[PDB]
Amino acid sequence: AHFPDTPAFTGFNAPSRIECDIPNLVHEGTIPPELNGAFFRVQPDPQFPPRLGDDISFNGDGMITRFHIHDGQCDIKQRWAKTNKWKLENAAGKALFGSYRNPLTDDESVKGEYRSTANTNAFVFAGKLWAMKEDSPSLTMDPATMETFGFEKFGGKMTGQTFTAHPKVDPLTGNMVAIGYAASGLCTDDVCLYEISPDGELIYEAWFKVPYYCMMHDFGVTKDYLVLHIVPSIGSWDRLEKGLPHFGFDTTLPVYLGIIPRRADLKQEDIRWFKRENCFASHVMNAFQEGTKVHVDVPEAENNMFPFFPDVHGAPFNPQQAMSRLTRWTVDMASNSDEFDSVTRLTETAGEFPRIDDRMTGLPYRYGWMLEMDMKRPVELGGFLMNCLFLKDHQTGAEQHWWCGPTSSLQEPAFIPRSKDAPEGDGWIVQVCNRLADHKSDLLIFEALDIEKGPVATVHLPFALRFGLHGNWANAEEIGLAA
Amino acid sequence: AHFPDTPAFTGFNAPSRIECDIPNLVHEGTIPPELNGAFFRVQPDPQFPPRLGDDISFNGDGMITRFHIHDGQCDIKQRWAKTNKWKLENAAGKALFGSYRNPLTDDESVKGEYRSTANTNAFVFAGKLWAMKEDSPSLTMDPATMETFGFEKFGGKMTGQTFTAHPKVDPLTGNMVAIGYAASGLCTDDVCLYEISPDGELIYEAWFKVPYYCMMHDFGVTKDYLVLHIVPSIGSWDRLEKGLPHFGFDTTLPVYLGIIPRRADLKQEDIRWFKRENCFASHVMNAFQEGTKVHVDVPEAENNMFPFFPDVHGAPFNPQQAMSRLTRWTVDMASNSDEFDSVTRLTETAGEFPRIDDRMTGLPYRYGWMLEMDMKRPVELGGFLMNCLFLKDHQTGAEQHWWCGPTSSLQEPAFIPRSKDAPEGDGWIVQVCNRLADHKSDLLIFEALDIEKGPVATVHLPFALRFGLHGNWANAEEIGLAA
Ligand SMILES: COc1cc(/C=C/c2ccc(O)c(OC)c2)ccc1O
Ligand SMILES: COc1cc(/C=C/c2ccc(O)c(OC)c2)ccc1O
Ligand SMILES: [Co+2]
Ligand SMILES: [Co+2]
Ligand SMILES: [Mg+2]
Ligand SMILES: [Mg+2]
Repeated sequence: AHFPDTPAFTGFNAPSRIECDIPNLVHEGTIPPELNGAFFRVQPDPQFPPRLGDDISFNGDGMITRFHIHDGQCDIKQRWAKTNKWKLENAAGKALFGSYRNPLTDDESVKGEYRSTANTNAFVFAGKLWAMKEDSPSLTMDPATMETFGFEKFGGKMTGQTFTAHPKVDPLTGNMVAIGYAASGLCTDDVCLYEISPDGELIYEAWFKVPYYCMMHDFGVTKDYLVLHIVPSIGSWDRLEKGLPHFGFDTTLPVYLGIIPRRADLKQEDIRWFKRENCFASHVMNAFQEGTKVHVDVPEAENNMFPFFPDVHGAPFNPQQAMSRLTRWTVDMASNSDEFDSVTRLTETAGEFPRIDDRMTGLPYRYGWMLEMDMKRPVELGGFLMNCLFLKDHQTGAEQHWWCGPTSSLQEPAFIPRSKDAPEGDGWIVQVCNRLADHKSDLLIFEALDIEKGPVATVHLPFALRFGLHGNWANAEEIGLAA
Repeated sequence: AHFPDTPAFTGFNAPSRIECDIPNLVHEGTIPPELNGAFFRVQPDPQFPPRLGDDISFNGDGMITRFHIHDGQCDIKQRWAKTNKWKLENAAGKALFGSYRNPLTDDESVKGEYRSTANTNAFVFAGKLWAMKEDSPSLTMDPATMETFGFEKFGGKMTGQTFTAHPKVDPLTGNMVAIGYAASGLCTDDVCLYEISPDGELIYEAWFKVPYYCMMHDFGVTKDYLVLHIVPSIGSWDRLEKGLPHFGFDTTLPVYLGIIPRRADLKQEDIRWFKRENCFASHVMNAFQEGTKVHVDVPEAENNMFPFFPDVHGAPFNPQQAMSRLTRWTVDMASNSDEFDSVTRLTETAGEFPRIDDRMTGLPYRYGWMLEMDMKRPVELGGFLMNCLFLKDHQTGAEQHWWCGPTSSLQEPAFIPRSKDAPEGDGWIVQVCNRLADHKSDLLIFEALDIEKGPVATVHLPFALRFGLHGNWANAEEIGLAA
């Protein structure tokens, strides 16, 4: 394959496209013998060169990595998420879909097809592996064989066109809670709220509209509510016609937080929109209720964090204003005005990729993990450099940091509970480490509440993973692997 | 897996064990559209840590790499050669066989099993892929699926215990010509000569004895003769009982060249042994007859080339005396004495891994390729450093060199003929290049008689191959791949 000689395809961003199997990877330390299950993660990875001769990282085809941990060892199985795009381009031997979220650049032969790369999350629910991309229904796969099933439209009960890559699981019911924005077509202001039973059936689909179309990448869920931030990374057909990236950031638009009842009978009038001054937030650590209030914790930045989705008025990217810090947004459903109740920075540590013990989804909670950017650490070989694992204790305020060293960077952590009813945070953290000087990757295993001593086990891969997005652990009994 | 922290298992020698599939590898330059077939090669690669807690490179399990070149692109498929050793240890989840060629160190549960790692050649013949190791019958595999069949004993017609890793194909008949030393048991002085028809049937097996047991790794074949050098890398049960490496080099023993008739009715008395002073030679570029004379071209060194098979009298390894240079050994079957007719150095270039256009096997020939060690080139990051591809023209004497640069090394080349009846050397050379600074490998494609301009195509693998031994190209129609 002849790939472009541009930053998105060279160095750490070289195409990999490895499908492989390796049991009993070389490792150091002690893999806890309690672990019996697998950690799934996804990397964008282009099957074919881009039609345009350049592209962005978020547009690569989804390649799924599974780390099966059992009997004190770690195995890897890596397979493509065989979206309709993947299958059509594989059959044609060339790229047919074009630029990111831009149907105007597709070959006429794929007009009207789902454009999904399934490249943003690898999630486990209802016995299936979900390979997810927010512009289409989710792909599903067999979590044991990692064969692909197809797109999940819930027996025709789903009429929205899209499905999130950030599903939540409500611990009170076991339901998956999801959204789908641009639900009636590209750049529309319609959004769907979905709840899926543990058995994989769509319980309900509720439609509503938002203040303006924008990237609704993540959200929060509480007992009673969908918690939906409205942040002005905006897109338009006009932008696409002019050849611009789909999204661009508008510093002049307000930010909203919508509180949407989790009810099949939802009506537009039941929603409250709270309003604040312009800022940037993408991911949600967790949300929960307290009396008549709703709290949501997000990494907040002063300005845009996506340099490839540039300032719509032509401003150059500002790296310092892109620094995000975990911040609690509080709104009161009994308040008179549309103002936030409070905005409170929870740490001075800069970070992203926030995670929790997911059994606390929607509940008051004590622990949060993040990828941290410590600009004061040496780097002995641009972009965001995520060089630490970070743990925050909301009860005492204590913070823990682990630095991966001067030639490495880190990918998103994932929490593994010790058992169904273990206390919050009783378990382990796994995460990929980019060993940039060795052009390879490790899987690190930490004791989740004691990270400053470093990982208790380091699993070496004999090749490099690419930049990853989101990933999750599932116990073996949830994914058809051995007891 | 917990592997030892020793040189044979770290750095470039880290275990890999990757089984994978990747079509349409990222590449540069122009892959000739004439190419339709595959290049097979093998790397020792340990499935499990060694029982002893250390080992040598030559004892790793055979991992087979196939580069399928077609339609101007290159695909890779890599699979284990599933020897009986591989299968037994896989089932047990641990190493059961011990040190190199040392049955005294095996677990009692595998007493009497073939110890083969099938790690020395990946050869194509009679529609099968041969994964070869000189201490046992050859393994065979499906060249298209790269599944394993098992050990080839030719319907019971083979009674020798061993089969070479350096088979030759006689262009006059299409027969495979092979030997098997230590044919009646470990360290015995019996050798078998085998010829196999193009249909895969054993034509004949002829037994004889050699002057002393030693590593009979390679050999030559002419129209009338097996040409067998006797070089004193010797082994013994006594060495094994004392815990020494199986082989050690004895500088005090003579070197012989045996001329053995290629005949099923062979008798010991039909053999001529020519004798010369001590030296080291392992591989054979080619052998051929001229009147009553036999010529064989080998890389000759003053002393031992295997530091892990040390001098039997305790001398430290001598790197300078291990430098090998292509040398023609000539003997005359009509001569009165046992002296060589001539010993003539053919180049001052130091090199090994000699190859020819294999259609000239056993015939007078013009071209030879080697891996070259140019000690005068910069190395910007011990062992042999093979840093050039080398081509020798026996007709004019001309020499060509291509240097892979200061941070790379090279593996064995293989010649690809343009067509069945193209002139000698009309075709291409393929070879793996170790990109040591990038911790990855390339496959290089050269115009076979014009190498100084560099490869015409460079295929990038997104991971590193390990040290390889021998490999071969086969046209697609010979290995069940598409026309
Ligand atoms: C600062 O917030 C982060 C965001 C992201 C990516 C979001 C994302 C959005 C849309 C996509 O279509 C997509 O597809 C791959 C990805 C990654 C890391 C972060 O820290
Ligand atoms: C200097 O001659 C060379 C020899 C070799 C290896 C021979 C070999 C011998 C016995 C084995 O059992 C084996 O198993 C892996 C390998 C490799 C490169 C060279 O240049
Ligand atoms: Co995300
Ligand atoms: Co050899
Ligand atoms: Mg269904
Ligand atoms: Mg047979």
